[PDB]
Formats: sequence, structure tokens, C-alpha cells
Amino acid sequence: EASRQQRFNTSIRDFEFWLSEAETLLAMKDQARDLASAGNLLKKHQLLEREMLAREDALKDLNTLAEDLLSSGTFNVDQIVKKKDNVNKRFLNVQELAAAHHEKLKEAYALFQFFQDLDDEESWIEEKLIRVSSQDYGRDLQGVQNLLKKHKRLEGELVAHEPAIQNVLDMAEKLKDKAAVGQEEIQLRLAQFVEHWEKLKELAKARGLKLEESLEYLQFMQ
Repeated sequence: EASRQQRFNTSIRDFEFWLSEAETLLAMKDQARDLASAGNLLKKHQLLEREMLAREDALKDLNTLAEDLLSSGTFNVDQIVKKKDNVNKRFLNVQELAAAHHEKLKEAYALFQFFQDLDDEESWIEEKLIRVSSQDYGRDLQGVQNLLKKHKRLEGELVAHEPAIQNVLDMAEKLKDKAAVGQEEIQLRLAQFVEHWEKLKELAKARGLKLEESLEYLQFMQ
């Protein structure tokens, strides 16, 4: 049952609160300090993106209501004008900045995920370098057959990692722009990561060939 003036005031208060929340989110652009915090901010940006067109539509009706109040001889003309124009200016500012801020946060989340993937894959290569660093090629036929069964399991666990390793080298190319990746400590880690990956591949290939040569030898020498 509210009057036009009461509905206008309630709508303005509702928009002011929504705008203040969106302005706070835009002011949190540089608070993405880890994956979880970037993720929290991305969820807020997804809600803002989803609500934008509905708020734009509601603002059109709020503007129509304000103009209806102004044309009907209301007492608080200046108060209505200031409330309406302030909400419209603040909405345009949110609308014009939101997508850029959202994109910067998607880049921050991607950078944090890249650093987690680099850490993980460095450890994975290091563990495989221990596994492959064997000079046991078998002393008898059953022995070399056991070693070849294990070496094929290593080659099976390995072949499927080329894309996980390439995802680190590609995401380093996609995020080659940002400073944190360009830092000399990260550029060294990426060169060493490639050095250890190729060394792991050089060792696995070489060991497999030695194991096949050993099986052939031990089959004649049994």
C-alpha cells in the first residue's frame, strides 16, 4: 500500500546498499593474496555480472517513478533529483568497471593455480627421477622380466604427464605478461623444470633400451 514517494525512498535505499556492496568489491581488486581469496572474489564478481542487467532494468523503473514524482508537484524536488542522479552515476561507474575487474581477478586466480601446478609438477618429476635412476638391468631372465614390467608401469605413469607438464609451460606463455612470472627466480625454476623433464625423458628412454638389450642377452645366456 506504499505511496509513490515511500516506494521511491525504499527503492533508493535498496539501490544505495547494493551499490555500496559492488563498490566495496571493486575496491578489493588487489586483495587476491591466494587461490581461495581470489576464488571468493570471483564468486562475488559472478553474482555482480548476473545481477547487472536486472539492476539496469529496475533502475529504468526507479527513474520513471522519480520523473512521475517530479511532474506531479512534489515538495522535495531537490532531494529526489539528488538521490536519483547519485544512484544513476554510481550505477554507471559499477557497470563500466565491473568486467575489467572481473577479468583481472580471473588472471590472479589463474596465476595462483599456475604456481600450485608448477610446485606439484616439480615434485612429481623429482620423485620419478629417483625411480628411474637404477642401473639394475637384471642378472637372470625372471629378474629382467620383473624390471621390464616395472619400467613399462613407469612409462605408463609417464606418457600421460606430457600435457600436465605442457600446461605449466603453456600457462607460463599465457601468463608471460605479468611481473610475478617474469621475476628471475621463476624464470630459473621454469628453465630447471624443463631441464629436469628432459633429463627424466632421456633417462627413461635410455633405461628402457638397456632393459630390452638385457632381456635379449639373458634369453640366449640362460
